Amino acid sequence: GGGVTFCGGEPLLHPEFLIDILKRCGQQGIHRAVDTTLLARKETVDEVMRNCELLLIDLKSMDSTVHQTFCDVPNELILKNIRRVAEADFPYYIRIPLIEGVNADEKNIKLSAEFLASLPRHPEIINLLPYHDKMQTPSEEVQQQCIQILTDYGLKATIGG
Amino acid sequence: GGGVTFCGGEPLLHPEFLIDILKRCGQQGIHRAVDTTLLARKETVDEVMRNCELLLIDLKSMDSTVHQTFCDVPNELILKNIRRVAEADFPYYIRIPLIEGVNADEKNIKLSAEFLASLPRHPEIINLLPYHDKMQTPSEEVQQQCIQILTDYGLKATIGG
Repeated sequence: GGGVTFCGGEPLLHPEFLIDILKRCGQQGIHRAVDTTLLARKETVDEVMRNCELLLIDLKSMDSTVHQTFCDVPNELILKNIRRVAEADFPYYIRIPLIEGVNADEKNIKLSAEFLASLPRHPEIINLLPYHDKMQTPSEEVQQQCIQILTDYGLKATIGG
Repeated sequence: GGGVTFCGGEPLLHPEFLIDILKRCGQQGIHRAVDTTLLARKETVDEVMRNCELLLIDLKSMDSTVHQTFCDVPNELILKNIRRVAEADFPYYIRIPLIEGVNADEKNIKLSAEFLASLPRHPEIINLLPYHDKMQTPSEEVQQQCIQILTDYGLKATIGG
């Protein structure tokens, strides 16, 4: 059936507007997914959850320095938000844009798995999105190794959206 | 920055509502993308284009029988809509969920390329989305062969979203 998705940072800079549109979509029976990666305020995350079906959060790196370099923001808030959604027992997806040279190392993926596995509710799915365009596309071998790691920690993972 | 995306068939069953939400998002400066794959009426496609930044259309198969089997609809309208957007000189993306056993054959991809290449405006990008879950994930070799075909016809293509 599809639905509506809000992605990225910009929608979150219009939080009252976002909630209004989400409410309108709910009335029309349209499925709603919202990227809350960069949402600063916990009351807003709570209100978004009251007005959608699914949260989407990017987990680009467990290394805050890598995260700051590529996202212009540290990861402390991202991790807090993932924990908050998990503790709310609310459905969420985790997306990991997978970039050889940035975040496809065994260490990062294991730290990611350990964080997620420890949460009281796991993600519905973890989407590994191989980079296509150092920053290189991870090999098929690396991609599958990442899937295996996540699977080994009891998490559900796939390549692609 | 991200933005809002409407995907799938359901939003298109509420066309007046869709246009209203698109208008509201435009006022707030939010980028808008709309999946118009299944839009029946040309006046609605035109109105959607007046109220968004980008169209998204799925091209699952050039074989209408394959399309009917997997989508419960023939592809005649899908092809008409792609032509209409192209003739309107409006930005669009084409998505091809790429499934070994359904649509990753050289014939289908070549027919797809020939159709798209012939249009007065090409897609901004063609996203090949390999199936993960006969219906099998296409091999790395097949994926790259599909990219090469599209590239050979002068089209811009990539693996993943």
